[PDB]
Amino acid sequence: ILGEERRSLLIKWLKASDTPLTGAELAKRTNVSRQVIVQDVSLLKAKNHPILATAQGYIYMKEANTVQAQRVVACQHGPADMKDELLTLVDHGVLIKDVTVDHPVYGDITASLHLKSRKDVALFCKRMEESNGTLLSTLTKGVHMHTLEAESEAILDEAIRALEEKGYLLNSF
Ligand SMILES: [Zn+2]
Repeated sequence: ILGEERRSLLIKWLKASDTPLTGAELAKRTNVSRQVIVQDVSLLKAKNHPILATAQGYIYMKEANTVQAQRVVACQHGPADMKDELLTLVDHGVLIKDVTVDHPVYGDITASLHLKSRKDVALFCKRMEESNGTLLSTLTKGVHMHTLEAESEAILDEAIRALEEKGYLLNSF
């Protein structure tokens, strides 16, 4: 019952929140470890709760106030340009919803980044440099996809235009 009561609290907190809630925050609210929160959210996902784990924490998926434009963007940059590419997008008010790499073993690998702010980008680059961080490894030579979303198609156009200026787009060939 304690597990069921804890998971009931998680649902309530995720639905009330407008920002991602880290596993560490949820763990401290319920006096468990962050590994236990991983298991709780896994059980809730299997009961068809649209809960998403992002680089900044968990979100309960719900629809927005206004229709947000979306676009799939093919990108490619050097092994040390990732922070600059991500900062370029968030500075245009674009949500970096995910990244996808065409892996030769796993197939398409997609990570739900949900980067929105400069601090999101900085902390994500900080923690991934402090580990192996080879999702964008030597395998695809920098080639990767992004799902971007913004308030309008004109904002996406300008953000993508800024990527091309910096040479971060995959160019037709
Ligand atoms: Zn990228």
